[PDB]
Amino acid sequence: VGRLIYTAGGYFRQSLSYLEAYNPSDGTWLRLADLQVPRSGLAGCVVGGLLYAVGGRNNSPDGNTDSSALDCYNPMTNQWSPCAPMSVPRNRIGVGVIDGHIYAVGGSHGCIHHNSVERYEPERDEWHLVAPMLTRRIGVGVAVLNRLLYAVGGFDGTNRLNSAECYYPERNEWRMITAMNTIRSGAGVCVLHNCIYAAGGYDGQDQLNSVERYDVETETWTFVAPMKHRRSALGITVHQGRIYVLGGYDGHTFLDSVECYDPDTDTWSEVTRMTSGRSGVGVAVT
Amino acid sequence: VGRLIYTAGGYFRQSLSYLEAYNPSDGTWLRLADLQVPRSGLAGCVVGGLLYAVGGRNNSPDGNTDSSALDCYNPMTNQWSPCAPMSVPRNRIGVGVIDGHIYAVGGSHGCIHHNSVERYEPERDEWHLVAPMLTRRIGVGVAVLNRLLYAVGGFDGTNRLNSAECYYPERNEWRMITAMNTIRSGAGVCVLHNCIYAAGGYDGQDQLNSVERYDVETETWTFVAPMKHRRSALGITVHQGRIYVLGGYDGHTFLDSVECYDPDTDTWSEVTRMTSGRSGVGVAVT
Repeated sequence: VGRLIYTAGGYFRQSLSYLEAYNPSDGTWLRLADLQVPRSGLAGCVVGGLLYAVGGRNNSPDGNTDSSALDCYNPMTNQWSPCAPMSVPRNRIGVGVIDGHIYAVGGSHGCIHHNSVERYEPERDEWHLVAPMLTRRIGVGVAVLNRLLYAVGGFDGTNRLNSAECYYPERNEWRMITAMNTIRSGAGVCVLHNCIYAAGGYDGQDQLNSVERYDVETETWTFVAPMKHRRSALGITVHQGRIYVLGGYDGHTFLDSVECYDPDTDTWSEVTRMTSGRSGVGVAVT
Repeated sequence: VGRLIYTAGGYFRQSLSYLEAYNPSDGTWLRLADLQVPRSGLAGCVVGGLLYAVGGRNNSPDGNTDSSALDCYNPMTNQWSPCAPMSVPRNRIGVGVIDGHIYAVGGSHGCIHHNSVERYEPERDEWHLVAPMLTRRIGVGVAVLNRLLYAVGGFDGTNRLNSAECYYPERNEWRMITAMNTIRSGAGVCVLHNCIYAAGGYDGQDQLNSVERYDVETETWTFVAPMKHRRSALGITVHQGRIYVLGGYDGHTFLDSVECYDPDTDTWSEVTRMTSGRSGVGVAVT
C-alpha cells in the first residue's frame, strides 16, 4: 500500500536526536520531530501504526546516562510522548513484538549485563516482567517468528557470544538453539519468510560483513552473500521482500550507506546515503 | 615574579596533546611541548614550580582508554617526564595539593565509579592510598583551603550530586558539608579569599551558567552573578585575584571563550579566545 522507513536517534561521536523517514517509492528522505532527549543504541518498533523507541544510552562529553525510557511517536501528529518506563535501564537492548506486545531483552546498565526480559502491554501502559534468558546478552539482535522470539548473538560482559535462544510466550520458558557460525555482537537481526537473518556485528578482533540465516525447519545456519561494507551496531528492517541495513561503524568511519538485499537474486546493492553518518540507530516501518 | 596560566590537553574531536600558556601581562598565547599521550578530563597542578598532569582519559576512534598517568612538566627544559603512575586509572578526576603533596580524588575507570583518594609524595616519587570519601564521585571539583580538602559536586553513577565533603589531612577522615543550591557535576571549583567557588557543570537536564560560593565561617552557599556562556567540564584557575574559566561545552559547541571574574565588581567579562575549542581540560598557574 506504500509506507515509510523510520530511523530514530543514533550515535555519531555522541547521541543524536534525529527522527528521519525514508520513502523507497521515490528514494527521498523526510525530517520529522526530533527525539525529546538524545539516545543511542536503542531499538524501534511499530505497534498499532505508532512508533516506539526503547531504552538505549545518552552519551555526551557532558556525562553519559543509561535510559529506561519508552517514548511513542505518532506520524499523524508528528509528536513524541513518554510512555511508562521499563523496570531497569537497558543500553544496547533488543526488542520484539508479539500479539501487540513489546518484548525488551538484555542490554547493559552500569556494568551490570542484563539477562532479564519484560513485556509492555500498550493497551494498559504497563511493564510486566517475564522469564529471564539463559545467557546475559547486550547488543543482541531479536526476531519474532511463528509467535516465538529469537535472541541472537550478543555480549555477556566477559566474552562475545555466538549463541542463540528461543522464547515460548505461551509457556514462558527459554531454550538454547543451534549456535551461529560466527561470533556476532551487535549484528542486525530480522525475519524473511521462514529465516532468521544475522548481518554484521562485532566478534572481538574485527567488524563483520558476513551474513547468515537460520531456517527453523532445517535448524541450521547457512552463510549468505556478504554486504559491501563491514558494519557493527546497525539498523535493520524489511519492506516489500528486501533487507535494508542503515548505517553502522566500519572500524574507522560511521557509515551513511544503506544497503539493500533482494533474496531472489541474493545480491546486495547500495540504495541511498543517510543525512549523516551514524550508528546505534533503531528502525521500523509504517 | 612572572606568571603563566597553563592549559594541558582537552577534548574536541579526540584527546589533544596541546600544552598551551596564556600570559595576561600581554594577553598572549604560548605553544609548548605536547603531552606525551593525548588525555582529556585530567587535572593540572604545580608543585615546587613543576607542573603535574594527572589521570584523565584518551578518547579516539581506535578505542577509549583511561589513564593512571602522572606526567610532570618542567618549563625550564620544556620537557615532560613520566612520574610514578597512580594505583588505579581515574577519568574525570580532581586533584588538590596540600603541604607540597598531591591528592587525587574519585573519578571513573570503566564502570567503576571511584571514591578512593591517594597522595603522591614528589620527594619519593611514591603513591600512598589514603582515607576514601563518603560518596563515590566522578567529575568532581577539588579545593584546598586551610590545609583541608573540599570535594565538591560530582556524579556517583546513579544520580548527579550537589553534595560536598571535607578531608582532614592531620586526622585522615572525611565529613560531609552543607549541600549546594544546585546540582553540579563537572563544574569549576577553586578557592579565592576564603570562598569556595563552583561555576557551571551539569545537573542532568541542562548545562549550567550559574555560580555560587561558600564561606567556611558561615557555612552557606550563596548565588553570584552568572557567566556569559553556559559551560560544563571547563578549566578553572586564579591569577592575581580573578577567576579565569577556560573553554567547556555549551550543549552545542565546545567553547573557546575564556571569561574573567572580578570579585570586586561581581561581573564576568571575556578576556580572550583560545586557539581551539575544547572541553575536559586541566589547568594550572606558575
